[PDB]
Amino acid sequence: GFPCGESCVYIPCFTAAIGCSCKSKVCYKN
Repeated sequence: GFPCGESCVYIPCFTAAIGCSCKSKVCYKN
């Protein structure tokens, strides 16, 4: 629920393969 410092508007969260989750086209981790 807290932004990783990445986005996924156009390009998914590379950090989503770790612990982030694209959420509202921003990467939110928990």
